[PDB]
Amino acid sequence: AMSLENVAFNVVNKGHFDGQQGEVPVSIINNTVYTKVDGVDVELFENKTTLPVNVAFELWAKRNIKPVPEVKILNNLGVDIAANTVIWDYKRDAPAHISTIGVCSMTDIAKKPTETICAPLTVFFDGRVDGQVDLFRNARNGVLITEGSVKGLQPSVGPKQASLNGVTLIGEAVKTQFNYYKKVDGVVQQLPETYFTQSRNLQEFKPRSQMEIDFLELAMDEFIERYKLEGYAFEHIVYGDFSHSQLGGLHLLIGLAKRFKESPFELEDFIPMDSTVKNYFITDAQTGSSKCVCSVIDLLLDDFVEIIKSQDLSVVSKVVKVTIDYTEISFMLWCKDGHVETFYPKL
Amino acid sequence: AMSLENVAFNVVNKGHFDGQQGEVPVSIINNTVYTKVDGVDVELFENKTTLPVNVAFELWAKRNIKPVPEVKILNNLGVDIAANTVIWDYKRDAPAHISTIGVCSMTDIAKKPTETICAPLTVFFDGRVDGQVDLFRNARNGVLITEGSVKGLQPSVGPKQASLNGVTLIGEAVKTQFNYYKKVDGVVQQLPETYFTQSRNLQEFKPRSQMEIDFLELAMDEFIERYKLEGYAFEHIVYGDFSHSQLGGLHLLIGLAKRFKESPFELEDFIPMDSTVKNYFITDAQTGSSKCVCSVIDLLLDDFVEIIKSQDLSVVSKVVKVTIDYTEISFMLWCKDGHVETFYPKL
Amino acid sequence: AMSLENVAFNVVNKGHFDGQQGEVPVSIINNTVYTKVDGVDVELFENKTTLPVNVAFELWAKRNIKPVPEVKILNNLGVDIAANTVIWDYKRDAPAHISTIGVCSMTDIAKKPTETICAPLTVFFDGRVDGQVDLFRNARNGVLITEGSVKGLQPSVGPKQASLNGVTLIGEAVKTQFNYYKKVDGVVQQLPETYFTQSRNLQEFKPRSQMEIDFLELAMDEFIERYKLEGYAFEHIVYGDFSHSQLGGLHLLIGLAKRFKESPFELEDFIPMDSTVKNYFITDAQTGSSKCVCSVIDLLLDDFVEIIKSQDLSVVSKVVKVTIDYTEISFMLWCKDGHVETFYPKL
Amino acid sequence: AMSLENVAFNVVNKGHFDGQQGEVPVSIINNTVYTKVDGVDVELFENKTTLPVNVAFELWAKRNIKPVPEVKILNNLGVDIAANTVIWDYKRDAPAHISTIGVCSMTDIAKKPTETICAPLTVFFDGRVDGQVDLFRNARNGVLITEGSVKGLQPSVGPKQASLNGVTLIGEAVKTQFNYYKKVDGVVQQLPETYFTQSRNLQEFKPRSQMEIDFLELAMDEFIERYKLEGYAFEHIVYGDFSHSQLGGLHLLIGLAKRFKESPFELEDFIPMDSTVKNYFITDAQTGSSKCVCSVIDLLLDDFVEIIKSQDLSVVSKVVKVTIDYTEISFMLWCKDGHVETFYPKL
Amino acid sequence: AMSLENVAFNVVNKGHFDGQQGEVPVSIINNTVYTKVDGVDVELFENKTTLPVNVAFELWAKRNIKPVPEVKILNNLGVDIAANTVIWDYKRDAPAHISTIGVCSMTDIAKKPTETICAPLTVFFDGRVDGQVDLFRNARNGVLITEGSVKGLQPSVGPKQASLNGVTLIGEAVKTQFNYYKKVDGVVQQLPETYFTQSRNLQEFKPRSQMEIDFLELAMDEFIERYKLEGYAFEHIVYGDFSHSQLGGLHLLIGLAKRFKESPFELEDFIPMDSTVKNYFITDAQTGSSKCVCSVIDLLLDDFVEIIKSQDLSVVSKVVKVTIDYTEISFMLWCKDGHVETFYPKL
Repeated sequence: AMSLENVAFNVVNKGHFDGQQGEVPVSIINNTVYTKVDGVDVELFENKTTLPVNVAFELWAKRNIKPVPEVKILNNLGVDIAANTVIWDYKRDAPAHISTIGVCSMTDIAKKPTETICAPLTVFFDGRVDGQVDLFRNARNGVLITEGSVKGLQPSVGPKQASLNGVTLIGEAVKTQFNYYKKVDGVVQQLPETYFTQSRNLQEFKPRSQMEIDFLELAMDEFIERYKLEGYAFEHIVYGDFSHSQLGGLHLLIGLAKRFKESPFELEDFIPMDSTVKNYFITDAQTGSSKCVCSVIDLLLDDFVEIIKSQDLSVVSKVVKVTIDYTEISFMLWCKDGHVETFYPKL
Repeated sequence: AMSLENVAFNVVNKGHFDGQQGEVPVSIINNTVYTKVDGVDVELFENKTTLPVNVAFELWAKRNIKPVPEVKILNNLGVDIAANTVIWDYKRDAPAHISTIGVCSMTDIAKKPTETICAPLTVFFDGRVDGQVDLFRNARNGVLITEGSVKGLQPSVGPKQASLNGVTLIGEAVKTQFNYYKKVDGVVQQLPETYFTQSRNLQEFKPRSQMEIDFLELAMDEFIERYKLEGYAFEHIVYGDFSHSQLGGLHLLIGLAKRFKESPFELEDFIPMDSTVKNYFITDAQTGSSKCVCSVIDLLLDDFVEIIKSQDLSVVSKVVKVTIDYTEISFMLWCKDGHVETFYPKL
Repeated sequence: AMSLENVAFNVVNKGHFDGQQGEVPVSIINNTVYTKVDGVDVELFENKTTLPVNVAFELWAKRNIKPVPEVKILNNLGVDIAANTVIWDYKRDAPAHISTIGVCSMTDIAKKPTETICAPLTVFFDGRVDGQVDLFRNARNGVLITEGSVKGLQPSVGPKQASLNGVTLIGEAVKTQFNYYKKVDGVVQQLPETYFTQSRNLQEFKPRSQMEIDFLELAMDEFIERYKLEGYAFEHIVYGDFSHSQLGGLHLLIGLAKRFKESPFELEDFIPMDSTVKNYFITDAQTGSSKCVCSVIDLLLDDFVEIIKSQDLSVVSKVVKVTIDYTEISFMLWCKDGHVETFYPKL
Repeated sequence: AMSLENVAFNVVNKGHFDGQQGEVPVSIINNTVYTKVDGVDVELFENKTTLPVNVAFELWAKRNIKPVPEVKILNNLGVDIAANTVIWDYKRDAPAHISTIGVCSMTDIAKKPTETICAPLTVFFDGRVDGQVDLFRNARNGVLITEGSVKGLQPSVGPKQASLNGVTLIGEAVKTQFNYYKKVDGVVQQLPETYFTQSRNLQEFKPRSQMEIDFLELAMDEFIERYKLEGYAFEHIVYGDFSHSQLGGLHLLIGLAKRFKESPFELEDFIPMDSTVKNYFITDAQTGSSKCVCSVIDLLLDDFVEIIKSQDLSVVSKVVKVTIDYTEISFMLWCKDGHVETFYPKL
Repeated sequence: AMSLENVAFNVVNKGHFDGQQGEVPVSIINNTVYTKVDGVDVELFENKTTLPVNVAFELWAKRNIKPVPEVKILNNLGVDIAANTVIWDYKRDAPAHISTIGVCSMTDIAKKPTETICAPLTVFFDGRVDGQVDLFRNARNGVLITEGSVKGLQPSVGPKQASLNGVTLIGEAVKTQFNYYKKVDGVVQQLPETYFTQSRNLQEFKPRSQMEIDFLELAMDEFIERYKLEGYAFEHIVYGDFSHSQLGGLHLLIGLAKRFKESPFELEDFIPMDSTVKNYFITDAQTGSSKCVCSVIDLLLDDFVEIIKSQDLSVVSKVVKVTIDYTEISFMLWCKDGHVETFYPKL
């Protein structure tokens, strides 16, 4: 039987819900869950979601603590709901999906993914859990992830990294590379060929290729000449211009990291969530240059160089469609006199 | 096995906690408890107390639903806590006592009344529950109530009425008259002789003696002459004076009912709780006469007549101590030329 | 000197702030003020305003408890603020004015009415308080009320009733009729000749003239013939039409009381506030006839008859402006073939 | 056409209110504004102010995003309100002024600065906006800032730095130095000659002169001898004494940074707001030396040296008035035997 | 005398309550205390406790600002309440004890420690306050701390560090080493011989012995070969195993700091409170190794090697009881073939 006190007992004894028996005193005040330890109140959970505090507490205690795809990947694949698990969104401090299957009586729309209400929805299946591969095989719309290969389905190799308790990492002791499968209306889809965002963070940016190491260590002109990027506007697209009141270019995360190690500045993440492309209110503290909305994507610099070289520079103004993170991303390309003026992700 | 969902299931199915097994979905939002009935949220409880909402909900679901002494009686007896039950205060919309014994893990200071922490406290025992008379016999400080007589203890006959689910009544199908026993520091006390307030309500006042029937039906002068109350200031201290801006007298509830029948007015209960003496902000809508602090006691008119006749009229000013509801009530008496000027309960 | 605990002590001991010394323990949880009486929490005040809970509690404890003009009268006279007092609006359950003078440190814009910030504001002065008449004489914009006459100023006789602790009444033991004075930009104004709303309530409606007694007792036709109202659409304006799905007429409170005494119905006061003209969502429970916006004014039936008999009765459609409660009220008049079609207050 | 949904649309698409057309779904729960992005709720704004959540959200979305004077400068100049803009106070996380002009219908006291209610207030005008210089010329009380020079008024050169989106910076790509003008009762004032606070923070302290570089790098005695500050108590005033339980001196921010480089410590900003002089509860983690109220000012070390050399050493104890940030700052000076004992800003 | 406004005045002018006279305007909105400074609201306190906001604000303003034992020491010693002071728990952001003596009228159970209600409780006495040593001498259950020696009682030397305004430090300018005394039921106890935890922090870890310096600087194998720790499983117990999905060992804080220097990781403090043994949800960002519950204790490395060498290495499995911080800590010891398998604090 599911009880708030049992959930709190599991949290205080194991850090998350593990299906153990036991109760613990609980107080609920002002969107916060408290438990009494030695006659003194200790906070267990602060509700940051729009759900009721007890419902959110139960959903958070039942979050998946194995490595899972970043919620941006699930969004791009159209996942509506997860089967028998909770994907916690650590960017929003909330559950990734509004409804559940077989998790919480206050949010379940079904107990099993095989029920009728779930058929039109794209269900997330985890092949690491026994029986979920067969559930996906019988399901109408859904997305499957496995560590290895499943019989009779062609895998799509996903990102190297995954999310584990809200920290994104490429696994060494754990497998974070999954094979992705998708079915729409009963027919197994063939996922497109895509680039993947590196999901790196600005403050602890770490290079993942020799080219990124050079970009961080070298100066502008040396890097531009070493990789033959003379006609590709890297000094504006990637390095960023800080000479005018309006900030120029600066659409790759690695350029932001370069500037940050050079001189710190602050990003206003005015839509805090997980996306392939993020928009920031960027103020440069050294110069005062600023831009209200600056679209930033964190690609591997090698991949972005490949994309920028694979473009036709004869056009003046066009929209480039790049498949990144299993989704189509629109880039505006401006070329003049055989060289590009800007190349930024569209809004 | 104690759980919020189980408490809510008991409330939904039986109206109060009965110790049945089962669970229902619960939502807690803004000091309110909701449950899902056929996909929509139905409010079960609104926390009016200073306790956390879930704690207050559990305490309210476990209130005693048998006839119990009014909380004013328990207060006058010095009851600190009830043994293995919750006395709900329906005037404050809150539990009558701040701690419990063997009721709620968030508010219990002990599981049994025999614990050491309970020894200095005056515990309330209910002789209608098996084993409580022996618990009282072994207890150090406590108050016992029984339907009948217990061997070796002299009863104190209590009020005729009791409280049942928040409505005060003199029982016909149920017994509402109790025998009261009290122990202080291990020695059985002798409760004093007292009058009891009638706990009547202004809006639905009903007479309970022939004299009260006469008081309601007759006019002033004929009632005064029929009971020889000529020298006892009844026309001021009972009927009320409405000729000046400051309201005069009007200290008996029956006088309030008399005035209310002919002309309704406004009572502001600025300290809403249960007391032998109540203080009201009274404004008379017919005349505009008003008084900020009008102390009101609801005695049987016969008892008040007995009290007023048993007074010494030779004094000019003195404080009269009357035992009402097992407590000492101070009355201010003003006598002039051998007749009463005022007789009102002190503050 | 001013403290929340002292305010609570005054409320507990006197029902309102009286400037007595003493403190009492206070708790503030969820827009509610609690005090501890015998180890138990008793609610003193629930904040229904948009102010902070402690500020609202202090303002409510310092409300005027003498008879005062109704809030609608002060609004029509342009009163912005009261001098050294709080006018509590019992319709809104909030202070009538947003700033104070010499009342609350969290709300005062000045300590005295004579300061410069108060000069452009219309201040309310109470001649029953010593010195306020001279303050008004020196003030630039203000409104003065007195019981009697002041030297050198021509009174405007106000309504018969006033408000005392939130109950409207014509005073007998206390004087509720005031003389009104108004100064604009330093020059004493001449208040217009006006009608006054009776401020009566629907459920407990009392006639104030023989004509209203006849209206309540007689049937329609006898009343119409007795007062020669044959060409004045009293069938529609006053009595109300309940034959169509859309409710007809019914713009006088006495008509609503007439309908209510025989068949109760539902009023939705969707703008709960004090005004000369009230708008209600009327649903007639007997017939189902309903109207979303039904403007209602509570005039004395004699005065409304006088108004309706002073109309031209020849033009087809016009707006007639009547001075009621010191303000101009627009009525739409429809006349056809020399008789009134409808006559309702404009929105 | 002002609307909460339109404000949220502007925030979602541009990070601030820009006047674009569009709507997004909005939820308001518990002083937080949420919008729905792809079926999940994303928090846009958390209300930290005393205003209603929607009002605060609208005011925050309409904050000035160009460089503006720091809030303390405006406070020292007596600015009551800004004309047609919102100055956001990022220290308090709230609007800098309580009323607006032509910004929000819930907080506006006027639509244009030329209205009568604004005349007694000191309005803030921004010369970078067309028409505001003329508005200031016509205004009775106001403060004007311009990038350049206005015809017929003598500028007062302001601080080098300004605030831009809540980060203080000396602008390179944008101009952050303003000319200040002030009118009182219609007459153009002559602003005093003042020092300016450097508005630096502890963690990222940077020198702004060769003397500060020496102070950060040199040892105590080396610096004292190099700049001949032998009789000026720098070892107590600036460096700070950490030998007793009560912390000694340490009234300049550069000294705090000097100590912080060696051993970090705790600053408790118990009045979090912007002011020329800040009071901190300082506990030194290395030694345990602490002081409850440590007044700190961030002057350029050169300017403070000039101030302390400009003093008269013969007096024993006097109050020194220094004009800093357009306001008078009282310093307490103690001298003994012709040398300074202590020199701290008064409380 | 005790007022919320006076408490706020003391906080504004002194940073804490000092018993100065004065009042300041206060607003209370949503568990936050605001004061008005120059017409704008500045937040003074945000309530993080389960108490009412004003009660918590008063308790926080009256916290002890002198060095005090860490609340874990008081908990292990059984302290129920402090005498005439408030111990603030900065881990919980709440008062360390639920009741007070002579502090706050809303939370006091007595005014003096000598009253009867306090007799069965273990009261905390501070010998640095005059009269408290005598109060402890007369008390029945209590704990005493003094800087020096008291006549006729054998001291127990406490930890080197204490807490000062929420920061733990070994005092140089102030004494943080206390002598501890304890009485149970009137008889002076003899405290056991104990180890003490170092209370150090992960991110700013500092070695406090030559052995810890070597542990931080050396490599694993070099350190093990020194100090002769070959048969004591330090590789697992102290350094931590990061090769499997489940994190191995890592039960000493110094090992956490060692790993953190080379590669930062995530600690989830799911029970945030002060304790001798802490449980963390640790996920290693470099490898992905993680463990839901990691018992961590911050002992001096010398003390820990002494404990582990003091063990009987012939048993296969047993529970070792170590007295740390005046409490018994159970360690599970696993040994095979005469060498340790693992040695972790029991959970």
